Amino acid sequence: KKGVVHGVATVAEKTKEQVTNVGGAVVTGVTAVAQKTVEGAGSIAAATGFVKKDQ
Amino acid sequence: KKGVVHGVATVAEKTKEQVTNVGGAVVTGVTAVAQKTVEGAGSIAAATGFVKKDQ
Amino acid sequence: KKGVVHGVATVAEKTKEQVTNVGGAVVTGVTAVAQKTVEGAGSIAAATGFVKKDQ
Amino acid sequence: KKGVVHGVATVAEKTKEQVTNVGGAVVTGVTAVAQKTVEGAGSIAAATGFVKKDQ
Amino acid sequence: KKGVVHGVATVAEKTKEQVTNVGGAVVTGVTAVAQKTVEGAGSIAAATGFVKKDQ
Amino acid sequence: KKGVVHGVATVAEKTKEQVTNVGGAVVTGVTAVAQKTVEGAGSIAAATGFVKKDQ
Amino acid sequence: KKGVVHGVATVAEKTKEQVTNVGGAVVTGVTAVAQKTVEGAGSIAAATGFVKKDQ
Amino acid sequence: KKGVVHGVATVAEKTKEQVTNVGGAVVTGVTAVAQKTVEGAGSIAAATGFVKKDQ
Amino acid sequence: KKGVVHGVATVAEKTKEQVTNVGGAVVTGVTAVAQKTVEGAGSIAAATGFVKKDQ
Amino acid sequence: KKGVVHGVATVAEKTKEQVTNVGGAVVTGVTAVAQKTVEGAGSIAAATGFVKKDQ
Ligand SMILES: CNc1ccc(C#C/C=C/c2nc3ccc(O)cc3s2)cn1
Ligand SMILES: CNc1ccc(C#C/C=C/c2nc3ccc(O)cc3s2)cn1
Ligand SMILES: CNc1ccc(C#C/C=C/c2nc3ccc(O)cc3s2)cn1
Ligand SMILES: CNc1ccc(C#C/C=C/c2nc3ccc(O)cc3s2)cn1
Ligand SMILES: CNc1ccc(C#C/C=C/c2nc3ccc(O)cc3s2)cn1
Ligand SMILES: CNc1ccc(C#C/C=C/c2nc3ccc(O)cc3s2)cn1
Ligand SMILES: CNc1ccc(C#C/C=C/c2nc3ccc(O)cc3s2)cn1
Ligand SMILES: CNc1ccc(C#C/C=C/c2nc3ccc(O)cc3s2)cn1
Ligand SMILES: CNc1ccc(C#C/C=C/c2nc3ccc(O)cc3s2)cn1
Ligand SMILES: CNc1ccc(C#C/C=C/c2nc3ccc(O)cc3s2)cn1
Ligand SMILES: CNc1ccc(C#C/C=C/c2nc3ccc(O)cc3s2)cn1
Ligand SMILES: CNc1ccc(C#C/C=C/c2nc3ccc(O)cc3s2)cn1
Ligand SMILES: CNc1ccc(C#C/C=C/c2nc3ccc(O)cc3s2)cn1
Ligand SMILES: CNc1ccc(C#C/C=C/c2nc3ccc(O)cc3s2)cn1
Ligand SMILES: CNc1ccc(C#C/C=C/c2nc3ccc(O)cc3s2)cn1
Ligand SMILES: CNc1ccc(C#C/C=C/c2nc3ccc(O)cc3s2)cn1
Ligand SMILES: CNc1ccc(C#C/C=C/c2nc3ccc(O)cc3s2)cn1
Ligand SMILES: CNc1ccc(C#C/C=C/c2nc3ccc(O)cc3s2)cn1
Ligand SMILES: CNc1ccc(C#C/C=C/c2nc3ccc(O)cc3s2)cn1
Ligand SMILES: CNc1ccc(C#C/C=C/c2nc3ccc(O)cc3s2)cn1
Repeated sequence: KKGVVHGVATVAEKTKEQVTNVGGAVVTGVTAVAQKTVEGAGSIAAATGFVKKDQ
Repeated sequence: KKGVVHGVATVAEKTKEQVTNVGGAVVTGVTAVAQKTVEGAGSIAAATGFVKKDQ
Repeated sequence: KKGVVHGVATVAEKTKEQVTNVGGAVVTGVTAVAQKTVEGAGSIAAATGFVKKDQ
Repeated sequence: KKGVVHGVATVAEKTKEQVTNVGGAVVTGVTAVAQKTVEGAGSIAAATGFVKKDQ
Repeated sequence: KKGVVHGVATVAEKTKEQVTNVGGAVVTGVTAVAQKTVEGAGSIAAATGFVKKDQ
Repeated sequence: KKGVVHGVATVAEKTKEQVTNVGGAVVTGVTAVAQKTVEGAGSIAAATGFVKKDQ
Repeated sequence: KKGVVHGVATVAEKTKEQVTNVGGAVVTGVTAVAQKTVEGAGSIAAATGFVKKDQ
Repeated sequence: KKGVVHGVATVAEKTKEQVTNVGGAVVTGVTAVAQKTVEGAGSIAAATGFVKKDQ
Repeated sequence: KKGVVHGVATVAEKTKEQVTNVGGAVVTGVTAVAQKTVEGAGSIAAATGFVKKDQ
Repeated sequence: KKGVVHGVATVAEKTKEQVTNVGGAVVTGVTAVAQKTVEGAGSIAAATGFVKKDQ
């Protein structure tokens, strides 16, 4: 076989899960957050996949 | 087989799940948030997939 | 087989779920948010798939 | 088989769900939000798929 | 076989999970956060995959 | 002060919410159920406050 | 002060929430159920407060 | 002060929450269930407060 | 002070939370269940407070 | 002071939390369950407070 990509690719066979991202956010997984009190200014309480590039 | 992509591709066979994103947000997964009190200015309480690029 | 894409494609066979996004938001998954009090100015309380690019 | 796309495509066979988006928003999934009080100026309380590009 | 990529690629066969990211965040895994009180200004309470590049 | 009750009482001051029940059902709280398919014979799908005393 | 009860009482001061139950069910709290498919005969899918005393 | 109870009482001062139960079920707390597929005959999927006394 | 109870009592002062139960179930706490697939006959998947006295 | 109980009592002062139980189940605490697949016949997957007295 032959393949040429510029990116971003994701090429496969017999594949149970696939995610391609440029951005941005993708949530595909099981996630449970239980929480009782959030205070403070300002605290990232429960972050799973996170990116902060403030300018 | 032969394939040429510019991106972003996601090419496969026999594949249970697929996500392609440029952006942007995609939520495809099970997610449960239970929460009782959020305060503060300003706190990211429960973030799963998150991207902040303020300018 | 043969395939040429410019992107963004999502090409497959025998595939249970598919999402293609450029944007933008796509919500296809099970999601439960239970919440009791949100305060503060301004706090992202419960974000699942999120993108903030304010200029 | 043969396929040439400019994007955004989503090509498949035997496929239970499909979403193609350029925009924009698509909501196809089960979603339950229960909520008791939202305050503050201005806090994104419960966001599932979200994109904010204010200029 | 032959392959030439510019990156970022992810090329495979017989592959159970795949993630390609440029960004950005991708959450595909099981995650449980249980939490009782978050205070302080400002403390990253529970971060799993995290990136902070404030300027 | 003095108080004598036989029950069921609920005596208070400065009190935001009150429920007294003998029975019977009382629903006073925020509740959101989103649901896509219920089958089976016979399965309690989503029960919040529930009591079954069949004889 | 003086108090004599037979039960069930609930006596208080300065009290934000109160529930008295003999029965029976009382739902006063925030509750979110999101659900996609329930099958089987017969499975209690999502039960929060539950009591089964079949005879 | 003086108090004589037969039960079940709940006597207090300056008290934020109160529950008295004989039964029966009382749900006063924040609860989020997100769920994607329930099968089997018969499986208690997600039970929070639960009592089964079948005879 | 003086107190005589038969039970079940719960007597206090300056008390943030109170639960009295004979039964029966009481759910007053924050709870998040996220779940993707339940099978089998019959498996208690996610039980928090649970009592099974089948005869 | 003087106190005589038959049980079950719970007598206190200046007390943040109280639970009295005869039964039965009481859930007052923060709890997060995230789960991806449950199989088998029949396996207690995730049990927090649990009692099984089948006869
Ligand atoms: C009797 N039970 C009680 C009594 C008090 C409390 C409480 C509280 C939180 C207080 C906070 N103050 C600030 C001030 C500045 C800031 O940036 C963040 C915070 S959070 C809970 N239970
Ligand atoms: C002022 N600040 C900024 C911020 C971001 C940028 C940018 C950019 C370009 C992003 C691209 N992504 C892809 C993905 C796939 C593909 O095939 C081609 C491209 S080009 C410029 N200035
Ligand atoms: C008797 N039970 C009670 C009594 C009080 C409370 C409470 C509270 C929260 C107070 C806050 N103050 C500020 C001030 C500034 C700011 O930026 C954020 C916050 S949050 C809960 N239960
Ligand atoms: C002022 N700030 C900004 C911010 C963003 C940008 C930008 C951009 C371009 C994004 C593109 N995405 C794709 C995706 C697929 C494809 O085949 C071609 C392209 S080109 C410029 N200035
Ligand atoms: C007796 N039970 C009670 C009594 C009081 C309360 C409460 C409260 C919240 C107070 C807040 N103050 C500010 C001030 C500034 C700001 O930016 C945000 C906030 S939130 C709850 N239960
Ligand atoms: C709706 N408008 C707004 C306004 C502001 C925001 C925000 C934010 C996040 C601020 C953070 N600061 C710190 C400092 C130190 C550290 O280690 C981690 C962090 S995260 C979101 N939306
Ligand atoms: C109209 N219908 C269709 C049908 C098929 C297609 C397609 C395609 C792309 C196939 C590729 N295969 C490989 C293999 C290896 C590699 O490194 C890169 C690539 S890209 C589009 N439209
Ligand atoms: C002032 N700020 C901004 C912000 C965004 C932009 C932009 C843009 C272009 C987006 C494109 N998306 C696609 C997707 C598929 C495709 O085949 C071609 C294209 S071109 C410019 N200025
Ligand atoms: C001032 N700000 C902005 C904001 C957005 C834009 C833009 C744009 C173009 C979007 C396109 N989408 C598609 C999708 C499919 C396709 O085949 C061709 C195209 S071109 C410009 N200025
Ligand atoms: C009687 N039970 C109680 C009594 C008090 C409390 C409490 C508390 C938290 C206080 C905080 N103060 C600050 C001040 C500045 C800051 O940046 C962060 C924080 S968090 C809990 N239980
Ligand atoms: C055949 N099966 C059953 C089932 C239930 C019963 C029963 C009963 C009695 C329940 C009572 N509750 C209260 C509550 C308060 C009070 O002051 C007095 C009473 S007496 C009998 N047979
Ligand atoms: C109508 N209003 C009221 C007012 C008060 C009451 C009451 C009461 C019970 C108080 C007790 N104190 C103690 C102290 C020590 C000990 O070992 C056992 C006990 S029992 C009922 N109804
Ligand atoms: C055949 N099976 C069953 C099942 C249940 C029963 C029973 C019973 C009695 C329950 C009572 N609860 C209270 C609560 C408060 C109070 O002051 C007095 C009473 S008496 C009998 N047979
Ligand atoms: C192509 N996508 C598909 C195809 C099939 C299905 C499905 C299904 C469920 C089948 C069941 N059979 C039984 C039999 C007996 C019983 O007691 C309970 C059940 S539930 C979902 N998506
Ligand atoms: C609507 N009707 C019905 C009918 C049946 C049921 C039931 C049930 C539970 C059965 C269990 N068996 C086992 C065996 C072994 C073990 O370790 C744990 C458990 S839990 C509920 N509702
Ligand atoms: C056939 N099986 C069963 C099952 C249960 C029973 C029973 C019973 C009695 C329960 C009581 N609870 C309270 C609570 C408070 C109080 O002050 C007095 C009482 S008496 C009998 N037979
Ligand atoms: C192609 N995607 C697919 C294909 C098939 C399925 C499925 C399924 C479930 C099958 C079950 N069979 C039984 C039989 C007896 C019983 O008591 C319970 C169950 S549950 C999901 N996705
Ligand atoms: C056939 N199987 C069974 C099963 C259970 C029983 C039983 C019983 C009695 C339970 C009681 N609880 C309390 C709690 C407080 C109090 O002040 C008095 C009592 S008496 C009998 N037979
Ligand atoms: C291609 N993707 C697929 C294919 C198949 C499946 C599946 C499945 C579950 C099968 C079960 N069979 C039984 C039989 C008896 C019983 O008591 C419980 C169960 S659960 C998921 N994804
Ligand atoms: C291609 N991806 C796949 C393929 C297959 C599966 C699977 C599975 C589970 C099979 C089970 N069989 C039994 C039989 C009896 C019993 O009591 C419990 C169970 S659970 C997941 N992913």
